[PDB]
Amino acid sequence: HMLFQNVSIAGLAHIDAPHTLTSKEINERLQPTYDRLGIKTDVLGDVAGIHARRLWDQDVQASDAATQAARKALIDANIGIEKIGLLINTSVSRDYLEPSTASIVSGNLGVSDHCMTFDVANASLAFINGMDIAARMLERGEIDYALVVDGETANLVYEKTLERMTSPDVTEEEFRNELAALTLGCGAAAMVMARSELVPDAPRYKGGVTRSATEWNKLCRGNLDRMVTDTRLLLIEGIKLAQKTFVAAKQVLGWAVEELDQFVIHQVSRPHTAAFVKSFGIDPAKVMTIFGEHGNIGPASVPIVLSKLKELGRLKKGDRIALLGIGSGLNCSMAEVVW
Amino acid sequence: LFQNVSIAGLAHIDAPHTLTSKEINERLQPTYDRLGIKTDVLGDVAGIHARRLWDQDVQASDAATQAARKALIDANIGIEKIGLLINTSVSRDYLEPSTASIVSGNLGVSDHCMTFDVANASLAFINGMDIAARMLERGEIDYALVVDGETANLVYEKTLERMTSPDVTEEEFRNELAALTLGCGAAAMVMARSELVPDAPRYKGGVTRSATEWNKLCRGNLDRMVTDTRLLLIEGIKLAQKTFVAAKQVLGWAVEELDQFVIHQVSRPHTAAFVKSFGIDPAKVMTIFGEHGNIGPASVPIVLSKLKELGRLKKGDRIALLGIGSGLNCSMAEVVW
Ligand SMILES: CCCCCCCCCCCCCC(=O)SCCNC(=O)CCNC(=O)[C@H](O)C(C)(C)COP(=O)(O)OP(=O)(O)OC[C@H]1O[C@@H](n2cnc3c(N)ncnc32)[C@H](O)[C@@H]1OP(=O)(O)O
Ligand SMILES: CCCCCCCCCCCCCC(=O)O
Repeated sequence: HMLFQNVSIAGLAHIDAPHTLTSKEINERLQPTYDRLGIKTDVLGDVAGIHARRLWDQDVQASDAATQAARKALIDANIGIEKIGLLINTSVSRDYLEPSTASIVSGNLGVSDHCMTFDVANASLAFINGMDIAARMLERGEIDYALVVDGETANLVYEKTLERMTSPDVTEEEFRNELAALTLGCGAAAMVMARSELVPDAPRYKGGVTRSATEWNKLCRGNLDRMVTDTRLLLIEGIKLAQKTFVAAKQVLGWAVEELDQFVIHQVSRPHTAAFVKSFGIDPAKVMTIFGEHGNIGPASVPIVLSKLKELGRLKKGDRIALLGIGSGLNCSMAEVVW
Repeated sequence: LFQNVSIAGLAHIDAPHTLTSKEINERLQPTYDRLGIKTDVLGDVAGIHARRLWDQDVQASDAATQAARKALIDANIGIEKIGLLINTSVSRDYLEPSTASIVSGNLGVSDHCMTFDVANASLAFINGMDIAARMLERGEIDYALVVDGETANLVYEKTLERMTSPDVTEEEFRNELAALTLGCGAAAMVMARSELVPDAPRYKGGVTRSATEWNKLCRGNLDRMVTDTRLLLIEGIKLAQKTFVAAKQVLGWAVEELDQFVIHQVSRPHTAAFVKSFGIDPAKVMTIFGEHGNIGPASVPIVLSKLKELGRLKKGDRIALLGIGSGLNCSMAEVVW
């Protein structure tokens, strides 16, 4: 069913950004605005369910964060950069409109003049898009190894959003529109993929399915210093698209929820995740969450969670792992890894 | 090499307003005299006499959508046949969502349609073609759209502001001069499985080489681009030369056996230096930078579209696509008409 054959995960790593910014600290700054607007509940901690997120230093570029994750992934795969035939950067954050962030990461790492490099961008689903693009090359044997890399920077969005929200003249509409920006987090991930013949004991990536609802492309719009979001509609329409995607997953992947061992789900908030889980009858014990302390790390979130599961010893040979995400667009992808 | 991939349709959009270099020079003149500049670098050296700008508030997605509708017409298919849409432009108005999702919503793609952006300076359209080719070959989709709209209005407005500020120095001038060689435009291409379109040109793919140590040489956002023009020409030509040598082995290329060269459009001296390297007949190399400037990753398919519309290509004609982009990355591929 066009599922990938002989494509494996040779190496995986994540980077947690070092600086903790608490929702309590945020609420401190926003309190005069809350009081003016008559907001009496903690919409960050109690409603969204986010208690903290991580930020980098101000001088860290997306390419820097991605470079860090990539070096750690190369070590996990026990290979040198000279073996990499393809490097794709999947992040929402970017250094410049041009050149690609991939070219910057590739120069930092010292790839060879045979290495193919470029960025893919697609909100929170891009890492999975990157894995599929690499998989198609690896399956046909065009390359032996690929790197998929992703660094996210939320520093500037916090800095400018907080300034706008605490201005004496901010409107209730603008405040509500920008609030979800304060659920984002910094972080990075990278994966080394390989032809299975080279790594017979490595986990296998099978791919999976994708569905879209691009008529909803206005729901969440972001730039370096601003994100505007219709949270209510994003939930309702996101969930509808996921159910459609699940029907497809059952068809091509043969999925039955009680037969899956882990669900690695992109997270936009605690209620969004709860609605998702309840929708498909998923065992909550099978769903790791880092949103509470890391917020939403965009397209890095899924591979960060998978890396964290690996490091926690939660994954064992033969485990069936579902990668699931809804991304601004809207887009929804569901794929399988067999550990 | 790709065996079962074809180009079902192709289209370009020329932007409607002309900004001549003569007119730029009139604005720049007091800066020129204050700095003792006696040369017309744009006109006499770069050989860019004009470029096109959009009406105000045309966004990248708008330009790309215009081109896509035209390319669907050229392919004789409705949007419901498209299983994949990739946007490859440098211009974008948001980091999220993809500019592809916005174009896709404009066009009304189906809920089965996979969409996303590829970014790779001026090489991204060829990258997007190759990504679509692999999906077509593998049987995942029947038809793909690759789209690209570029918006240079802002970069011109802000760059001309800076170059006329009374403080401006000659080094600042030289550092931003390359931004005055850019232009607006758009292109889109429909790719398909060959069994569906037997008379259509075949896309064979090609080879890719990189020189990623040179990533600092040209850096740009919507309002500003800085460029080391001298080193970029020298290193860009080195990499183009290496990739062309590689193309000679794996594609079997010999210069006298290719009918058209479709080159990324950078400047007269860039172009001249490449074709002299390999003794390429300049008559086999269509150029539009003279009046359109550098339209980034859309430059190559805009040229290909213009050749198609000129209507003088014939079946069996071997067409070399020579793409390159700030990075540096280079890719060369073959279409057989
Ligand atoms: C970023 C997003 C924006 C929005 C989207 C946009 C579109 C899509 C995106 C596209 C993405 C874009 C991505 C990209 O990558 S675009 C980057 C590649 N493009 C360019 O570099 C632009 C064109 N550059 C050239 O054509 C050549 O380098 C020039 C013509 C400059 C020199 O060529 P050449 O080597 O043959 O000339 P020469 O050395 O013998 O000098 C002769 C004369 O010229 C004078 N001179 C030389 N250099 C400069 C200078 N820098 N400033 C001022 N003057 C200069 C010099 O003083 C001398 O004068 P005179 O003494 O004899 O008095
Ligand atoms: C294969 C193209 C041959 C033309 C020679 C161009 C010289 C290299 C300069 C490349 C500059 C980057 C171009 C871009 O991203 O717009």
